[PDB]
Amino acid sequence: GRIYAVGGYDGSPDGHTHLNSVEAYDPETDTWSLVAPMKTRRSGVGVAVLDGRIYAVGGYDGSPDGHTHLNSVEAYDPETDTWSLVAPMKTRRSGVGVAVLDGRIYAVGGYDGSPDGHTHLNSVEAYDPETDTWSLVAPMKTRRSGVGVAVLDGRIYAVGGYDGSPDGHTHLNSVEAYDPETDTWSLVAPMKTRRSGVGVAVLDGRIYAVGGYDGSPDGHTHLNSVEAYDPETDTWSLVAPMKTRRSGVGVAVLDGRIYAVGGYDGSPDGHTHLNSVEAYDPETDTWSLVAPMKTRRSGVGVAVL
Repeated sequence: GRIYAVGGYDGSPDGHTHLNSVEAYDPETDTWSLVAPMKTRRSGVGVAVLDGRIYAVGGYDGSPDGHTHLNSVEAYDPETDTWSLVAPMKTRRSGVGVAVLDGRIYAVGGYDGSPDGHTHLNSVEAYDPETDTWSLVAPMKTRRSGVGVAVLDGRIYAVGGYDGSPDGHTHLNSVEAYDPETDTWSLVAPMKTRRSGVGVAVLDGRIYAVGGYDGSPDGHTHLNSVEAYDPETDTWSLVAPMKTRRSGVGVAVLDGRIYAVGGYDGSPDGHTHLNSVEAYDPETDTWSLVAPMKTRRSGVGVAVL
């Protein structure tokens, strides 16, 4: 019943660090509270909940010492308020999308290190907690980091993202769905807007794509816009926009609302790394700010436990 905000990058003047800290939001009281920190600093981290534990998967740490792209994974036990390392992924993945499907954690895309910079990934792996092992599954058609991942009706949707490889668009409006029965990805209808660093969540049978960055020629815009996908019609439609523009935003569903947590606002004026949090109600089609986090977090992972 709480939203956990995990890691991120606090680029604000007073923080200037990739984060190991964690905080939890209680909707009854409208408070954010301390949680035990992770062992590892991680921004661009994927987070999901499985069998009563939160998993923090991969991420990035720009500090010059040690690996900057992470394959490590840790699990939070709320009963002891402790984190423990579990098996690492086969691939280091920054800006990775993570979701839970049928008792497995899926890690989708991201970027790894290359001799010339970073390599954007189409590969996907899945974690079984019982054996503590990662296995490879089919890759996506498109390489995507900063990709939003959500599960609807037994399929994983990979929404938007950033493809830094040669050829093709860089900021993605495309969407592809993974069918576990056949271990294949298939394209579905693209979004109206290209969105790298997009947050997604599923509420009442629709996928919501929240915020992001449209770096395409007519854009160069940090987005407050939001769109929703209806799988019955295979169509995307705009809904009400957020109060604040946010890329690298964490999105979670709690108590019938979508929460947009943190992120990065590159528009003029106002803070750049965000501690603010807002909640969307589909019935009234409105967004409202709630209490802010104690720490500003771009590239934050969020999950509900």
